[PDB]
Amino acid sequence: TKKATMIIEKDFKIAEIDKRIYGSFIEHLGRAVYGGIYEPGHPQADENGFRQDVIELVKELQVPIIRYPGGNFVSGYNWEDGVGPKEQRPRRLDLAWKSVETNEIGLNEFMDWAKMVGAEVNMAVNLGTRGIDAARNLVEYCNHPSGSYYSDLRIAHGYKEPHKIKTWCLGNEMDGPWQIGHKTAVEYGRIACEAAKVMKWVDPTIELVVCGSSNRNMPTFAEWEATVLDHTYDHVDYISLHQYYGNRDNDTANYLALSLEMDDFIRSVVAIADYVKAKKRSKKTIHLSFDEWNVWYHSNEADKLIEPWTVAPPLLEDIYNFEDALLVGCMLITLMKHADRVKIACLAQLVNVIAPIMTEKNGPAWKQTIYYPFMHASVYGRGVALHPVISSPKYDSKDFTDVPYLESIAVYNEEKEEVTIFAVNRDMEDALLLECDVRSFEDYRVIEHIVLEHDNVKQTNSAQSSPVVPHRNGDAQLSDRKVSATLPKLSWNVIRLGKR
Ligand SMILES: *[C@@H]1[C@H](O)[C@@H](O)[C@H](CO)[C@H]1OS(=O)(=O)O
Repeated sequence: TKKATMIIEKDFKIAEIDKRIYGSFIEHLGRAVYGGIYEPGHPQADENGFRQDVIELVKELQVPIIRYPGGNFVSGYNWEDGVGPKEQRPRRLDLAWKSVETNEIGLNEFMDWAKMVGAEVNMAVNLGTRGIDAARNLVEYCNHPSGSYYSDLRIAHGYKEPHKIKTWCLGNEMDGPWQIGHKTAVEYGRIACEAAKVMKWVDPTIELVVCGSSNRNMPTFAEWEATVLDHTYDHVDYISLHQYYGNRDNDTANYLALSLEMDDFIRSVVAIADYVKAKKRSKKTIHLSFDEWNVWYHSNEADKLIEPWTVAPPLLEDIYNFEDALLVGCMLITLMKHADRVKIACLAQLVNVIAPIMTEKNGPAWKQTIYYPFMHASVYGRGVALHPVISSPKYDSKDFTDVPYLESIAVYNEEKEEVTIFAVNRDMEDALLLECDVRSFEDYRVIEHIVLEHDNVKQTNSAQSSPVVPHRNGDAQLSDRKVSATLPKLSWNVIRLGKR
């Protein structure tokens, strides 16, 4: 064993957590929609063709906001193609994913699905092949009550009450040479500025996300964000950032350190926002939408065998293992550590596509390994993120020095009189004996200690069996104003405290 200490001080706060950091994302990609949320033949389909089993699995994650309809897809998409009578909806070539899109689901049916899972929708506008006229028309269609052509058209399409969508994305990551209608930072900043203005003139209640770089390795990384914000600052509310991780080298110790990079990356994008704030002399603070994050790598070879121009190909179907769940847990803790400036985040994506929920045609829906830490973070991670002051043993890996074995944060919920400690032990060999100073939480007791662990980091779940599942046999105990807990080697831990 090794020892680590953490102070849990009520009055050393980061910020209230915005629940939208537990968001997700559904794109018209692979089986996320067709065979994912929507499967008319299925024994568990509802009156509208939505799979009830998927609905219950999303509800259990308590996802507050879902980005839709893309993603790379949106940059070539015409929103009118997906509304009104099905017979008039055209079949399209989706150039993003080289698929035929039938438009059998469009925005009004997605809104119906979102209402059944209790999520708001973070709606994206196309700024690839389209521009400012389509952006104002879509906001009017969705949000204007009545008495104009596009509002009355929504009513005629069967949706009397406006959708009242709060948060919109200005395009999708347009910086990449593989994007439909790629734009330079100046071209994107200009069209995003002019789109943002007309959107807000239709509905001043909305807020806007301007798109950051596709990834931190782009040649234009950081330059992009600074230029785009220079063009848009007065008209927008968030800047996005995106990250995927993978373990292509089978190096568990280096893999689990990657959240340290995520931490730096968030601090960098915050710095850019605050540079442009100062350059503008603005009183407004721009926050971050971490609107794509996950592990993604396992399905890369399988995707190469998919022929173009099929309907609902099985793209991006990673099957996650236990170490992947540990890294997801470290990523969630990293989001909470930045609750002051990361207000929205989207686990990319929610069903089938690099997803915590997987489905089988005419068959079961099941929870991936990564479902569990996400569920725990969403369910028990509402409240105020506290500033951690930690003394942990550390290790070096290929790409990282001084990696703490302990990754942890506490979240205080004053209304529930609860404190939740999220902790990963990265150690591949030894348990960590965690001692938490809880002097500032008088009359708190341990409620529970949840552990996600498995002897085999490569073990996956499947429709037939779930060997990687949480248990409640964690030994956390409160004695003399100190919580002592054994964190097993390679484990995710949720130590819940409450006033009793
Ligand atoms: C990020 C995009 O917005 C998505 O369409 C996609 C899958 O989540 C990601 O882009 S990438 O070009 O696949 O990395």
